[PDB]
Amino acid sequence: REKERQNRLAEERARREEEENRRKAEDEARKK
Repeated sequence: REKERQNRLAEERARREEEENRRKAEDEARKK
């Protein structure tokens, strides 16, 4: 159960991270 929880939280973190990455990408694109 602990590993399930930790992995779920970890994928949530990674998904938020890729959200911010594509976000900064589209920001730079607007700068272009």
